[PDB]
Amino acid sequence: SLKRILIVDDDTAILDSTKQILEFEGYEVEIAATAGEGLAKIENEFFNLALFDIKLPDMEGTELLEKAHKLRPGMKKIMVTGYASLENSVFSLNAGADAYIMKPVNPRDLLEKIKEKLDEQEKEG
Amino acid sequence: LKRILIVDDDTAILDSTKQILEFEGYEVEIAATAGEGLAKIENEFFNLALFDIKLPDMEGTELLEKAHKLRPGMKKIMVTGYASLENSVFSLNAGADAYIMKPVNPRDLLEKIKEKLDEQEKEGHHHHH
Ligand code: NA
Ligand code: NA
Ligand code: NA
Ligand code: NA
Repeated sequence: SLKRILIVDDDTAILDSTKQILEFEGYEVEIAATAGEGLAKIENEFFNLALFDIKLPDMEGTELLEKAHKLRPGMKKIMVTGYASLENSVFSLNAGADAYIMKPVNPRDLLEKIKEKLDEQEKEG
Repeated sequence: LKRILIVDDDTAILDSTKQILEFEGYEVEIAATAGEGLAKIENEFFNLALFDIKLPDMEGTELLEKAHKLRPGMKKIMVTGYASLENSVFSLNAGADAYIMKPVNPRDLLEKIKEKLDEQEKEGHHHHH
């Protein structure tokens, strides 16, 4: 029933605030503070959509994306980063990201982008 | 056969890339401006299009947006010598399927095209069943 979203960011403050916003909107949410943790969850649990930070402690969020997209091509993936670059944006595009947002992002904009991608997912089947 | 449109005002790039793609068995059409590109997209079927960004009549990112409205199912790969954070982020958000910085390695281009066309086939299967 409920749409399920994974948030991956080593900033636990961002995890907390983002989870609260998403849960209040009515989503079921899981959080992860490292790329390895995110990947383990993606392997074992279903998600409609994931939000990925890029500058993660244990590996670049772009590597996380690449693996996640191989595992779950149908899942939507939005990069959300305060470390945007030409290199990591081009990589994110090639690796399967569906959207790319630069921090700080406000709650309304984040929810609107998520809804848009979840709608597109439904129309795709 | 799979059909590809190449849009770039650099006619030497058009010609060389057409040659390479035809050798691989693709049917290819070419366009030297965004307008010509959009006119062809409106009037004939393509599986996939390659878009330059610095075109003379409009930016390749605008072309991408318009092309996506005309043919959302068509795959789109940006191929540019003028990559920037701004236009790569825009292309990602606007629905581009891949993005290649010149100078282009044909093996890389051919691999990305094949990957995107395989994905298109899987997508079509899903839409259908
Ligand atoms: Na980080
Ligand atoms: Na997808
Ligand atoms: Na994409
Ligand atoms: Na050009």
